[PDB]
Amino acid sequence: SPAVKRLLGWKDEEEKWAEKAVDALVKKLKKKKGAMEELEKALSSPGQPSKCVTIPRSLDGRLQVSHRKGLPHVIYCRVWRWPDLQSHHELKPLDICEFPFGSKQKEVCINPYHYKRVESPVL
Amino acid sequence: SPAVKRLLGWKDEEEKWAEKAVDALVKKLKKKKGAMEELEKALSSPGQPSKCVTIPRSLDGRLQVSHRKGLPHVIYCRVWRWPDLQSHHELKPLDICEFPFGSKQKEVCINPYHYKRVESPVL
DNA sequence: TGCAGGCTAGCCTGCA
DNA sequence: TGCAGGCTAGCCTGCA
Ligand SMILES: [Zn+2]
Ligand SMILES: [Zn+2]
Repeated sequence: SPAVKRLLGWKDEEEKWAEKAVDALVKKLKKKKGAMEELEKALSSPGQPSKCVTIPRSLDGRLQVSHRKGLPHVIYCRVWRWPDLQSHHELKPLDICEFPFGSKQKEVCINPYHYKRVESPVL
Repeated sequence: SPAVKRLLGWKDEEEKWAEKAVDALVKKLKKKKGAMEELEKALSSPGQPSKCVTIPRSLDGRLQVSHRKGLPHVIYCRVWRWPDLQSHHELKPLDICEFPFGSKQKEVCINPYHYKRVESPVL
């Protein structure tokens, strides 16, 4: 799929993994009208007020891509912002963000610009 | 698990696959009392009238073991009788067999002695 | 007890 | 349209 490569370029085994992660996000957001465009116009315009780009959330919270489970919001900020993003602990959400991680909504925002990075508040 | 090796010996990538198949059959039959013993006393006594050793059946019919889907009754006769067993077509069941493959029962007999081999009736 | 990971039934897709 | 296969949410387990 060219849309996967198209969105990927706007950012080894991790190189491969992010392709397989973006391919599943594209197959997810394709089903919802005006969503893959909304994510495109959000990874290109950085400071401008963006809307929510949301995939369904699991009972667990974790999203599995290519045999690796992990948090969806962490996974996409890891691709489109900080590959060294160690955990959900290093990611607070924006007030503009309607469906954040840690809300129990059956929709979760995968938008890497809807979450600002922080210093870990543990120990 | 030693019970897996214990049952396996009563019969490359196929060598590995049959271990992973017998490990899942053992974890399945362990849960049901007097079942793993019933399968042991059936792969050793060949001609003697054996009882049913049954695992639950899927909506599909297929059993997945180590990334490979396939028919449970085919899978176990492939381990404990004919590794060249090409398909369910080459396997008719015994009249003594209470839960055969092709009955729509939420239990299916994995007993390799409850099914006699045949010549394919197709084309 | 939060975190990580393995296994697979169900679901979806592609194919002759 | 029977047959094969890939992807994963849910489930289960092990661990400090
Ligand atoms: Zn949002
Ligand atoms: Zn039987």
